Amino acid sequence: MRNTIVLEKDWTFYKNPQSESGEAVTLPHTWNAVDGQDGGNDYYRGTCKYVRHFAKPELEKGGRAYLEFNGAAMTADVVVNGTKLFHHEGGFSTFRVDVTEQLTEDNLLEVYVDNSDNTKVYPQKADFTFYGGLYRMVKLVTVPKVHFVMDYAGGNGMKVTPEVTILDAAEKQADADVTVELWMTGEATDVTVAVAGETQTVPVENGYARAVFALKNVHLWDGVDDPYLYTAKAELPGGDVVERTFGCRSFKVDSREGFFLNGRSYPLRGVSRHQDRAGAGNALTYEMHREDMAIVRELGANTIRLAHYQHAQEFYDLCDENGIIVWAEIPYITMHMADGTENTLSQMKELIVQNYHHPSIVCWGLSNEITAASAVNEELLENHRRLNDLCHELDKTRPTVMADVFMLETDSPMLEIPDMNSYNLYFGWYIGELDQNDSFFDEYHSTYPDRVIGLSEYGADANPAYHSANPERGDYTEEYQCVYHEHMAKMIEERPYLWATHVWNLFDFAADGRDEGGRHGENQKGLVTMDRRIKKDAFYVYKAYWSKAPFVHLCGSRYTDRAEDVTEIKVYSNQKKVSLFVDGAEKETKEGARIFRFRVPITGTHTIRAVSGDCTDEITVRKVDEPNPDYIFN
Amino acid sequence: MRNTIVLEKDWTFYKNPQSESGEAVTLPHTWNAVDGQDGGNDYYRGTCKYVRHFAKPELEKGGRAYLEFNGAAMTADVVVNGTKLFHHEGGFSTFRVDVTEQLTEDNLLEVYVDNSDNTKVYPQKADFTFYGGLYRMVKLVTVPKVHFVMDYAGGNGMKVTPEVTILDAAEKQADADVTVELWMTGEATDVTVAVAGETQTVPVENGYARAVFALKNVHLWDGVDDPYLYTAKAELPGGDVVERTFGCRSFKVDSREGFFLNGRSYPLRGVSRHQDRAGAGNALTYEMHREDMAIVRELGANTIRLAHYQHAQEFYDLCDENGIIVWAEIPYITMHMADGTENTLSQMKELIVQNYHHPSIVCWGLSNEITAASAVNEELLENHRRLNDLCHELDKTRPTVMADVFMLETDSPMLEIPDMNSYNLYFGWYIGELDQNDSFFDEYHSTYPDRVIGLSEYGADANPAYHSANPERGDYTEEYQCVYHEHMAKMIEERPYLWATHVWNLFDFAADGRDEGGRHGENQKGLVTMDRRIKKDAFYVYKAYWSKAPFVHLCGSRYTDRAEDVTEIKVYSNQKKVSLFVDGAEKETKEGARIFRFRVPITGTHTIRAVSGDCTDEITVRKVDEPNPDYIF
Ligand SMILES: Cc1cc2nc3c(=O)[nH]c(=O)nc-3n(C[C@H](O)[C@H](O)[C@H](O)COP(=O)(O)O)c2cc1C
Ligand SMILES: Cc1cc2nc3c(=O)[nH]c(=O)nc-3n(C[C@H](O)[C@H](O)[C@H](O)COP(=O)(O)O)c2cc1C
Ligand SMILES: [Ca+2]
Ligand SMILES: [Ca+2]
Repeated sequence: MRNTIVLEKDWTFYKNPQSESGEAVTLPHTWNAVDGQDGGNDYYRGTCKYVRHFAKPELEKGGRAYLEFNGAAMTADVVVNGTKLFHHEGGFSTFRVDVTEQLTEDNLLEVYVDNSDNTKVYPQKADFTFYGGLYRMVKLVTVPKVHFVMDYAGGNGMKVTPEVTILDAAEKQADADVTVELWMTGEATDVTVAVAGETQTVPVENGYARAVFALKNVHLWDGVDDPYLYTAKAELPGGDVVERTFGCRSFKVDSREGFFLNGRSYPLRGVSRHQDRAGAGNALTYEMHREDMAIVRELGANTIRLAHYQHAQEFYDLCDENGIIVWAEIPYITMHMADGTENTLSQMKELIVQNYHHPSIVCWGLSNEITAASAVNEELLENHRRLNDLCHELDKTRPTVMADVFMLETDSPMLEIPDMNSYNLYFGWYIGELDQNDSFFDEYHSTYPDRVIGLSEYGADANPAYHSANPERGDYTEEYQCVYHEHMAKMIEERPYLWATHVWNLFDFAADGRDEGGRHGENQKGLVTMDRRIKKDAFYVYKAYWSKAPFVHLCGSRYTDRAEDVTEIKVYSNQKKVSLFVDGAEKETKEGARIFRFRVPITGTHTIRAVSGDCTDEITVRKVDEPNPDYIFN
Repeated sequence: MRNTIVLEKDWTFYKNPQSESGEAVTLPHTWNAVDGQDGGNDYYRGTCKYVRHFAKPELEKGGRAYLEFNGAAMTADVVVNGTKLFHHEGGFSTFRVDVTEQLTEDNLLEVYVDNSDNTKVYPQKADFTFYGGLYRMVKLVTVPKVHFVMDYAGGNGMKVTPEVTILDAAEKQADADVTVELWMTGEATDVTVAVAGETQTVPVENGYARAVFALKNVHLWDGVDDPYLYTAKAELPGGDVVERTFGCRSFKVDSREGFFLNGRSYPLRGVSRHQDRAGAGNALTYEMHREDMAIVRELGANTIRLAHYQHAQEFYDLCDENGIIVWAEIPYITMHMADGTENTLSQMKELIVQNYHHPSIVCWGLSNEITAASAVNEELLENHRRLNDLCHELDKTRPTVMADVFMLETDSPMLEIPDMNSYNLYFGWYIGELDQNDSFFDEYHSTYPDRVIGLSEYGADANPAYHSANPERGDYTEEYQCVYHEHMAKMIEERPYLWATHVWNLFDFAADGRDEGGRHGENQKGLVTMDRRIKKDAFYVYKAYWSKAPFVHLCGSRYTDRAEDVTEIKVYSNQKKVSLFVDGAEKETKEGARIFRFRVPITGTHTIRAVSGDCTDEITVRKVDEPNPDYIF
């Protein structure tokens, strides 16, 4: 009886809302896919208008019709048949609009979508393009007269809470009390709730129902090796149905020993991901989400920081289904603005209500680098206490965290507010030397041994066009990014008290204000390029640390022209032995772990082949008289 | 300094050793690839001759040259430059021949290979074709004067033993003492051993050396999710080098609770596999081994019973590398013969010596269905006790087992000999009803609760060309094989005390005496056809039980013409919900587990689409007036 149709086709988009003619578009859509990815700090920001018609949907007697917007960046006004019905501030979360009373036979839908600079809607100051438009789907949902609530913060009127007790960690034996709370409109009598083959019927009172299932020997959601998911289903006499997937897992974060999953140590070692891509902008299809996740899996990252905003349900689903552990946050970022305080609380409420069921999520992020351009005063601290309190009020099952900028003094009162802290560190890239990452954490953990500390950002830019036999910080070479991550990976491996670490970033991403490292409009800290077509050499150092799929990878497949008489051939591998062949003749076999380095005298054009068991790779190395200038940013 | 050359090309095969002209072949080779797969109980058995030349290889002063045979089925006689040098009985194990003193610049190699019927070399009575020939590679190996022994039972002079102590099962924390024992000739004074990035020099005394490595926090070999492997490497003065991969794992078998790995319950649920394939015979390439394992992995089986003989080193390696737990055995099968007793002990020694290092292997099988055609008497008992004692003498780290024919009474003295037992049961196919599987094991386990019991064979024949809406034991339909395996799967799930279960068989396989189920020369109990091209529908019942890779499978993709007005549509899947679409129209969503059954009215030609999440499958069904007679045996 609950029916959904996608309002995907037959839109007309008006860049100038006042123009007589527009352009045909299909959702998802953004108007900044080109001008937000090419540099110049000039992508178009303002109010634009989407228009489309839709026919009156079939409705039960006293049924309702809702428009569902899953992503309208950043501020949306919904006008139906010339009446304005909704105003939404928050470009990353679902909202819905009851349009029943305005329905005629043919309905005019005008959506004004705004991504302008203002002081009321985060984000406003950040290192990523603020793509405007209807970049996620718009839907028309019809419900019976008695229905699960549709207007509360983009939720679905269901709140499922699995509380897990580990009985035998090694056997994965656990019990679970699963609470299903529901909220309903209309004069309902009772509701039926189905969980794990059991069924209960409970009374509705004041639009609210509750059911607890005491499950024994539940099948744990246990990370990448067994991401088992359950389904909770609630159904009303009149026929309305809602459901959430959920997973059963316990976890804790020990300030000294790190993250624990289901009674066992489970160090979180992964990356971050922005929700855009070359060409498409943030108008991502499902296949694009899946491809991003398939690259996560090949990499073997077991956690993703989904900065800096609520991501698509499809991607959180993918994390659920793949056993990936997620850090989720709101775009409370860089510069505090007093007029945005309510927007921070509104986006946090929608984030938690709409994502509370995802077992992949283990923490709520309050803000990112918020003291990069804010004085630490009572106003700032208050905004953070209110967000912290809201997280704890809505969700007893996850801690709060925030990502701190490296200038924030470690004794600031800011750090005492959330349950955990992670620092964004760029020592050895933006500032100082690589060693300062190690010392920063040794000193924090020595001063504050009872605090949980992590590494929420770290990286260095690499343009796969640039190379050097003597990489150094700032040459933007593929080789220095390897040097940087080789050091960070060892530094992290030495420090099991880091609760989670996240490479910034898995992918290059659009930042229209950047014009650095030979590519206009892109942050090049990705381990993979923005079009997902090139995995940079530094991707494979992490694959060597993380992946269990045997591989060998020769670095320098783009460092072909080499002026030096003896060159380093570097192989990344999760095997323990590698054999190098030069022009078909075996030159040397080394044992080791992860990183294998060979000295090769070169005199002409050579075919270099690396072998370990059944795994092989091959590159060309070509001696030249003078360094190739195309490899040089200078 | 140790060098190996493959003698693969430029052979001449003489099916009649007395005939002046023959057939140029390349190894691997068998002369039975065609006539052992087509029925008639008539493939050629006898002695055949392989001839090749090879150049004298480069040898250090006092170095040695060995011909290495990895598989000569079944009896080989090796003659170099007219001198008879070696006689080997056993078609499934490596042996080596010192040819040093007969070398000249251009060397003649003649190998007589015999797969004849006799009372000396097992196997002689079994349900599989006894392919003859050099069906695995022949190599020329040269070593320095001081070298690890080459002539001890096809081993390489290294015996590596990890003793694992589990410190914390949930954390996978464990220590292991790794003992490396070495045998060598040439009177070197010491040897250097490398294990896990450590090295150690120990003395050589009377051709033997021993080094112990006390590893802490080893990376456990932990089954399919993490088959981590180490290397033991030894190096002599003068340059000779041998090595063995090994894994660190502890395991135990509980008669009530089943198999345990690295401190946790790890029920062994899987398949068997014969080392042959359509067209190639048993002359398999490396890629054929890899494809077989790729199919094991898709299926999700975590154990393989490698019946009925020693398999290729490459395939044992694949099991090591993929975390597959293995049952290994010798072809002491069906019919005891007094003059084959020494051959059972020779093959078992070679099996253990050559495969002791494989962490995948967890038990040694003494015999299969040996009482199918043997009286249980003191002589039969003694042969088994001697095999049992040899396993225990050579290997303190693995239990023995045997596969019992279903006629063998459960109080027989035979059952008291091995450490564990498994029965080959075909209730519901060969005899009796499906329920008798359940009660056979109930009654055994109730009577002997302290004994380890398992299921070493079970299955039903299925010809993918045959189909029926009302399958019956004996119609050979793809659909009855699913009915059979649906029952067996549920029976097995109810009985955690079954230490291991093994579907007979992963693949159809050649049995030249069989003329059954519309295919001559093949046993059709495979879950996959013999050419590896068609996975029968019962394959996907197990994949729904075992695989974690999401999938949806429609049965009946070969059951296309159906006479019924409302036909049954069965989907196998490891998902929780399956939606069926007919001609594009969504028609029904069912929740459930493993097996999803739909009822679909059919009037003409329809397209049936099954969906769950991103997983899709599709078949075509055509309503007909009369049953297609091709679907009927
Ligand atoms: C996932 C989730 C969904 C929720 N859905 C509803 C809902 O539909 N209706 C409701 O009244 N409360 C819902 N709640 C709970 C309220 O947010 C909670 O009681 C809160 O403290 C009420 O605050 P408010 O009434 O000011 O919005 C939900 C909570 C969670 C975690
Ligand atoms: C894997 C493995 C390899 C062995 N290799 C040799 C060897 O090369 N030389 C040797 O004298 N014994 C070797 N042994 C010797 C064992 O002591 C021997 O097989 C058994 O105890 C007695 O052997 P025997 O009766 O043939 O002397 C090996 C044992 C194993 C398990
Ligand atoms: Ca621009
Ligand atoms: Ca034949």
